Amino acid sequence: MKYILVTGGVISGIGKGIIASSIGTILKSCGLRVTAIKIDPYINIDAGTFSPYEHGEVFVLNDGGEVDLDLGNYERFLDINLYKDNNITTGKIYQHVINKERRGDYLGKTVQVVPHITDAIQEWVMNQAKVSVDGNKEDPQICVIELGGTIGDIEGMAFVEAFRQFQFKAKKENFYNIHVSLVPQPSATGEQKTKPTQNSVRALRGLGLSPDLIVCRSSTPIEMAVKEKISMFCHVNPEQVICIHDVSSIYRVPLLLEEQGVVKYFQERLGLPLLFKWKAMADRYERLQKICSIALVGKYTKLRDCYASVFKALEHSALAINHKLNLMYIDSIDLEPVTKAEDPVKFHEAWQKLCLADGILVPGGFGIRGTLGKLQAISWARTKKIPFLGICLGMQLAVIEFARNCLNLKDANSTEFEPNTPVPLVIDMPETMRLGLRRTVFTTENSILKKLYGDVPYIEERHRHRYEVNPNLINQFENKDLCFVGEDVDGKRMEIVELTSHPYFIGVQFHPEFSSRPMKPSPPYLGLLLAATGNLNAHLQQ
Amino acid sequence: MKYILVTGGVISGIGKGIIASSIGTILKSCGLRVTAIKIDPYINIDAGTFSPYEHGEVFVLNDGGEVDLDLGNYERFLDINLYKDNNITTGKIYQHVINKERRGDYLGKTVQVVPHITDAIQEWVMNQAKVSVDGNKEDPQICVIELGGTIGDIEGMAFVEAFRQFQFKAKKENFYNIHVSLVPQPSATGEQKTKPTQNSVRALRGLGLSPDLIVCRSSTPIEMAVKEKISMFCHVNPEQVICIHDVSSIYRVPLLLEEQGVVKYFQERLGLPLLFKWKAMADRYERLQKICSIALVGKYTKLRDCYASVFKALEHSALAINHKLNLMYIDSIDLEPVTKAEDPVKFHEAWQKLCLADGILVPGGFGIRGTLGKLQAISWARTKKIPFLGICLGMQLAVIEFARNCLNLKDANSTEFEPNTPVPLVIDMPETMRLGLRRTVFTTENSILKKLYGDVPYIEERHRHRYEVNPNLINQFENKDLCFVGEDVDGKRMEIVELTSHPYFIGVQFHPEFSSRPMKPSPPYLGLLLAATGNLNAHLQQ
Amino acid sequence: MKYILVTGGVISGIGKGIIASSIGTILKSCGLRVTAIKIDPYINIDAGTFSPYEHGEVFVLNDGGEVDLDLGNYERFLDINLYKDNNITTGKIYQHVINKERRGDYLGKTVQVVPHITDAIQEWVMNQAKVSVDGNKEDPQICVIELGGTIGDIEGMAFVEAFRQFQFKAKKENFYNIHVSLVPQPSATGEQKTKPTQNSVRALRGLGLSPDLIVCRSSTPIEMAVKEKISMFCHVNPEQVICIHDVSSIYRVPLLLEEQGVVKYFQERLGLPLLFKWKAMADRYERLQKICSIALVGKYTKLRDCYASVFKALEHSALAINHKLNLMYIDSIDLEPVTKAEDPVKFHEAWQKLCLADGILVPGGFGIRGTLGKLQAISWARTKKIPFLGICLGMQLAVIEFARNCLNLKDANSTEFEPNTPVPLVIDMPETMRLGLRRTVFTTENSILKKLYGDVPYIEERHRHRYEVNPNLINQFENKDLCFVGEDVDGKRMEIVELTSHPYFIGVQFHPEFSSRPMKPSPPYLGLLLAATGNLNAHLQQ
Ligand SMILES: CCOc1cncc(-c2ccc(C(=O)NC3(c4csc(NS(=O)(=O)C5CC5)n4)CC3)nc2)n1
Ligand SMILES: CCOc1cncc(-c2ccc(C(=O)NC3(c4csc(NS(=O)(=O)C5CC5)n4)CC3)nc2)n1
Ligand SMILES: CCOc1cncc(-c2ccc(C(=O)NC3(c4csc(NS(=O)(=O)C5CC5)n4)CC3)nc2)n1
Ligand SMILES: O=c1ccn([C@@H]2O[C@H](COP(=O)(O)OP(=O)(O)OP(=O)(O)O)[C@@H](O)[C@H]2O)c(=O)[nH]1
Ligand SMILES: O=c1ccn([C@@H]2O[C@H](COP(=O)(O)OP(=O)(O)OP(=O)(O)O)[C@@H](O)[C@H]2O)c(=O)[nH]1
Ligand SMILES: O=c1ccn([C@@H]2O[C@H](COP(=O)(O)OP(=O)(O)OP(=O)(O)O)[C@@H](O)[C@H]2O)c(=O)[nH]1
Ligand SMILES: NC(=O)CC[C@H](N)C(=O)O
Ligand SMILES: NC(=O)CC[C@H](N)C(=O)O
Ligand SMILES: NC(=O)CC[C@H](N)C(=O)O
Ligand SMILES: [Mg+2]
Ligand SMILES: [Mg+2]
Ligand SMILES: [Mg+2]
Repeated sequence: MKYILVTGGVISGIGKGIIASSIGTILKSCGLRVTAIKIDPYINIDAGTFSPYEHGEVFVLNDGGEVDLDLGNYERFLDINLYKDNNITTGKIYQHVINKERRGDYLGKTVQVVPHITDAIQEWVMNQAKVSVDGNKEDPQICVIELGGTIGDIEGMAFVEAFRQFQFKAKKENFYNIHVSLVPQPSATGEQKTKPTQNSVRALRGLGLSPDLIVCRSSTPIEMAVKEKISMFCHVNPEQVICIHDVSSIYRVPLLLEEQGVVKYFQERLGLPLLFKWKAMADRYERLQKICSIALVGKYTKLRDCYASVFKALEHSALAINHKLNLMYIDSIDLEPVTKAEDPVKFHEAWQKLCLADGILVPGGFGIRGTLGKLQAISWARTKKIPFLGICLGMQLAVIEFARNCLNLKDANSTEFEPNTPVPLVIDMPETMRLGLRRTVFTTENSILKKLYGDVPYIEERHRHRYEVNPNLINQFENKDLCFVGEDVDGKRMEIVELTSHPYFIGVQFHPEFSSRPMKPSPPYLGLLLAATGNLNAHLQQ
Repeated sequence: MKYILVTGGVISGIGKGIIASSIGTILKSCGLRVTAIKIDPYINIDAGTFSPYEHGEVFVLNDGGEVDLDLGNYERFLDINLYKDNNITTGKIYQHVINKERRGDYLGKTVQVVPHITDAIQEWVMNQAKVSVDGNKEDPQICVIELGGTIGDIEGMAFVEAFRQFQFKAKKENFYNIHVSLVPQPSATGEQKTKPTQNSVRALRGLGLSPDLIVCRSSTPIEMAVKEKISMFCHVNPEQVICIHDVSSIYRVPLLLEEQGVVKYFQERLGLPLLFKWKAMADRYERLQKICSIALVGKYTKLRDCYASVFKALEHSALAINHKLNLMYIDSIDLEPVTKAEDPVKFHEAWQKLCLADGILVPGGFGIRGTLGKLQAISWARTKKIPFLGICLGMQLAVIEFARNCLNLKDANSTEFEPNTPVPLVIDMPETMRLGLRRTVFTTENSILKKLYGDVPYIEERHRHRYEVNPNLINQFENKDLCFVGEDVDGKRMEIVELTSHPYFIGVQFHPEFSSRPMKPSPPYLGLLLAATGNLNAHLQQ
Repeated sequence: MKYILVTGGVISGIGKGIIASSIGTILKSCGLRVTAIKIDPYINIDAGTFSPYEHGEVFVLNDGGEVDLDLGNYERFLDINLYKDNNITTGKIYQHVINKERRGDYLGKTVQVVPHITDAIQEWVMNQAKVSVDGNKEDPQICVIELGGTIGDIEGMAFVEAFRQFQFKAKKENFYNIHVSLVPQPSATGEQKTKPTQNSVRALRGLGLSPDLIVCRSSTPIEMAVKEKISMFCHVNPEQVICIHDVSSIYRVPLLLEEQGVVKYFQERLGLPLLFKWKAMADRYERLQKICSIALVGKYTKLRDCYASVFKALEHSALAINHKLNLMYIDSIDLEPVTKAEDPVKFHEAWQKLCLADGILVPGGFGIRGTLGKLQAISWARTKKIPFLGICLGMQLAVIEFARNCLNLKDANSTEFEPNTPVPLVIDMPETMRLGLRRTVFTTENSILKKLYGDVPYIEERHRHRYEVNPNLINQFENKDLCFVGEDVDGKRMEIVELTSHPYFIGVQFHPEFSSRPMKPSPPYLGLLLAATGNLNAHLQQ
């Protein structure tokens, strides 16, 4: 087996997960079966513990693993599906070792970081790297291990020590360390500052890992004198220092790695006998003259990364219909009349963006904060016939709203926002949380999503929800415009709903965005982009 | 006595010397006598060893100390004149300790970093901090010590260890540590990254210095959540975290420190019973509608810091005449006909900037590289009557050119560029280098500079030159337009020259820029700005 | 070329220089030309700056290099003669780099530890390792580099960083790191503590050097469980962990390294196609039934290392005559009547040891402290006919005393102790210090030392003295018992003196001990041991 460790210097946020994902897509293009492991050095067992504002979107796996958005980047760049244990954390490792200790598996010896935690990491990495994430029932050739955090993070040091040891088991033909670092430039008239990279590589070398590649992230291109200054002081050959400057689309980041000779490096070092899909997407993306203006009416909108998979699913869809996405990230609280009193300019800016909406997206979330502003946008979409996609909470809200405004059940709500709702239309219905892959069966042949999904009898999509439509109160909707077109395989759960009288007003109980890929846009997001540009009728006739 | 140590985190280039200088100007405005010490952890004994491209302009002191540009920042923000030993270096400290060892001053004991190097640093700091740089024959109250480099620089660690000890001699009412750090933001839609500051303060605390203040440098203002994230993880109170964002003029950086409560901090902690000069310069600077376009025809143009004092002297002058400076930094190599062949677009851009020149500045330098381009600009200035200031080399070239073009001595040059010049007009004339403060006597009452300097019989200016006008060959100029208006007190050295037939064409052998202050622009730079805007005649009548 | 770096862990004093010297003698026995370099990370330029109490005896080289006693260990274990620059120090390296900087040799670039100091170290090591110390005019095969101090010493870190780099120039077939560490055991009923060795190797690995061998120094043998505990936690194979316990003679330390497979390691790794001299000395040493009791009347007796070469020269001599040395180190201050008042028990113990003296040794030193006690012992030796060897100061005192007691010149002394001595018999006579190898010519054919030295016309011996016999005042001795048998080649300096009436009472102005080797005892020390056992007359007839 082969291992590429991707370590972070100075700051984590410089697209190290895009480097790791692009490294994987280069190896994929070279014909290798590639798997990926994320290490998050936090003590948290899973990302299901987090607010979206902490690390971005909580990405959901088929097995119901709630993981970091970098696992989503692996699944978007590589045609893989990951499992829970492809996310390593310090919490998972320490609990495993504690559980072993409490069983006496360590034979009455003093359990300590080296060896036992560092053994557990190597054990985990070896065993999980053999797992078929590629869908093909064959062990992969190469594992791209992203070591999250920075090489200054004290929690990460056990993993760096584990990899120092691992580098001597999996030899230098097997184990590669790529170090991703920031080269800041405070002003364009001063030197590009290599000192953070020098200091960061000195730290990494102090932990006993040698950079095979140093990836210098910068805004502008790195000057050749600055490249040589990195080479000398990091003690690495000029071929091993690569410049990843900012580029016009994500699709060029694999190409820039290719241009910088990373493909050559790995082809030489691994002995591998190109990225035309990436070049095709890239060159097409710059030439898109048309725009589709989508309103994302989100509550987590304060950091755009909170809806990363959602945005990427829209951009897959936008690219597939040859339009640029104008994603009007609206903070949903701004649409509420509370903000008309408190900040009237933000209110009228938000409502102006909602007027400019060719389509409206209401993504999922938990709680009532900003959730009346979601209802304001769904009401606007419903009445003014604007193309609508409601995800999870956005389905629940649409069902509640149709009950209020079209069935006159003004007392309808969720047993989330008001536990003692008079007609509890949305209710808590655990399985625990309905979490990971579930089969939704189509129960209406004339549904829009069925046809977008290829006229299939069922779909299997990723869920992350506790609340459901109350199955008695479906009787209110029975012969009215809002039709529950999709149900669970157990029947007693309504998983897709459509307005029969509207060109595109979809509620889905699942999260389609997690299943979206660059050349396979998730059909509910595709339908939104299609409807917003009038192409839906043409597409469905085609 | 009081001591403020200013330490650098992440990267040095974030204006830490402007923080140190602004800290001093705050204390100056509070009525304190302030001195300054620069520590440069390099093994170089002086900045006279450097190319300008290495650290910026080699600033020259009255005693002939060739020092870092930060000593120039101290002299510009504080009305002080510094001495050689206000620049500490590792070279100076280690040589001192070696010299002591070789005399047996360490009594046959094993000389080592702690104590002996760290004692030498504390010895030096205590003794030099008592020196009257303020011109007043009274020991200053406070010493601002800028620790150059970064807190990751291994050479700096002896000084941090020395200051750890010093903090226990000079107690916490005396000794303050300000830590200047970078908070980068890779994109405006991602978090402002405090992790470099966290890691940097953890390193500083590991070296046994506690931040009294953490100065967060950033482009944009720091968000309050980011400020609290710094406060928690750096283990410092919110009042001690200050945001220094980018601002519209240098004159606002003291004011922003004042606004962030740094003046309050030091007034409270030092027990001091405001920055109106700074506010006056700042608010006036933004309101300047007029522009003066100056061509800086400088061989070291590749980094603007190579002419920092020169640019600052022009900006002092520009502000004093209520004009904005359009400083057209021209690489003189681009004006040479070599570049007409090799890069014709750069040539015609450079010559277009030279056409747009309201005044022409030829700053000093060493070597023949770019000298023909300086001569091209001096020729242009001489013939087309464009206001000219030649500094040192620019005087030597003007004298050589007038000999070539006006006296027909086409064989004239320096014994620098051609040692065996047929008529050696500019010759090596050591005292070594004519270095630091020397008295130039005016020997022509009708000279422009005499009147700009206040109609004085002599001036004392800072020199840095080995070459002189050959005193025999002055006979060629004797009765012609180019008059040697200023000479040394020894007579045998020509130190200022003027074209009598030109509105402003000045050669000075000294560097006037080192003596320039914000409310006292150096008169040769003032005369250039005045001549370039026609105001010179009005000023000299006034 | 090949390089063995010998690095110190926990504490320096565990015989790391004996490991380095024994490593060299193993390679010597394998037929290699071996040179040695000592690095002392102190800022001191030479050991001539030190008191003997600081680091032990200041060993003197042929060129007049005053160096550490470890250079003496190299010269005793290897048949080499070293030069000044085989002692590297931080002082020497930093001064060299400063001198280069001041000449502009670093081309105006910022001089700093990495690269420039670490380059200077590698430069020095490469160039000095090519030097023929072996007397044969051929470059040696292997350089044993002892890195002095500990791997915790901050001054040493530049050398460890230099060797990290050097390990990548001189590859792993060329460059070996041996780490010498202490494994303490607080009581025999508790575990042998490997944690200092674990922590020390973790530090060394953090500096980027991997132990090829870990030498565990201990009192008792290392237990196999403790050896495995070192192996696991230091991350090294059991063959690379060696136990060097305490052994009955120095001659067994090469043999114990051989037994532990260090000879096998280097024979395998270097590809070399045994230590019988060492075994012969060792096995003979344990079987010596006879004892020779020598009084060493030395002012520096407080640390025995202050007379290391002297003690080793006596032990070479003792072994050569098949006697054990009872070296009665007497602090000469105890023989003085001052101590009869202040500490009468020490006085009578010292005088009892002087009564038990089969021979008396008065080693060299500087200053009047303990000189009266040396004179007391010389008086005792002179009158009671006890075999005497006076080295340098011991010659000067013997000449002064014979003048006082036998010529009645009671006013005689040195212009060291009393500058204004009435008859200045011992005077300052610089060449500075008469330092290193000088030719002493024999000028009396019937002298004892001439015959001990093989009946040679002259000898060349190592000197370290400023004072001489005043050549006029030789007229007092002219026809009396004290004959100046040896003079310098310049004649005007008396370098050996003998009492013609005494069986062995020798003053030598040089230090014979520095020239002494295990199978070539220095003849003045041999003559002392021979005279003290009556064998001198037999030897001189033989
Ligand atoms: C080392 C990184 O350095 C640099 C340097 N320069 C630029 C970027 C860069 C980073 C992120 C983005 C981005 O997020 N763009 C979007 C998108 C569409 S599809 C997708 N990702 S994806 O589906 O996982 C799979 C197909 C790729 N992202 C539109 C939203 N665009 C540019 N990154
Ligand atoms: C912690 C620093 O943070 C920030 C934040 N925002 C902005 C700046 C900033 C830094 C440098 C400059 C600058 O160099 N400006 C010029 C000038 C004129 S006078 C002088 N300096 S001076 O004479 O020493 C004495 C009077 C002050 N400089 C025009 C050339 N302008 C802005 N610095
Ligand atoms: C890694 C070291 O571990 C251990 C373990 N166990 C024991 C010792 C040990 C260390 C020093 C001594 C010592 O100094 N002994 C003496 C002597 C005679 S000759 C000479 N040295 S020598 O001439 O340089 C060359 C011929 C060798 N020394 C009598 C004075 N004896 C034993 N060292
Ligand atoms: O204020 C000062 C004083 C001294 N120095 C010293 O100058 C040398 C270079 O320090 P720099 O920070 O310029 O580092 P560099 O050129 O190696 O890396 P980048 O600029 O690309 O980030 C180091 O030895 C440092 O301590 C400064 O950087 N700044
Ligand atoms: O890729 C990953 C995985 C895990 N983590 C982990 O998340 C935690 C926060 O890591 P951050 O880099 O977000 O740090 P911070 O929020 O304290 O500081 P700034 O963003 O302002 O720079 C740390 O425990 C780290 O190891 C990541 O940062 N990124
Ligand atoms: O007082 C205590 C508590 C705990 N421990 C813990 O026990 C473990 C072993 O700590 P030891 O000091 O016994 O180390 P070791 O056995 O690896 O090495 P030596 O004894 O040969 O020197 C470590 O994890 C330490 O923190 C103690 O050593 N002592
Ligand atoms: N994923 C979501 O949008 C969650 C919706 C809702 N709070 C539930 O748990 O059903
Ligand atoms: N300061 C300068 O411009 C130097 C000018 C010239 N090279 C000299 O040495 O005189
Ligand atoms: N080496 C010695 O014993 C020194 C003796 C005496 N102090 C001198 O300087 O000559
Ligand atoms: Mg730099
Ligand atoms: Mg963060
Ligand atoms: Mg133990």
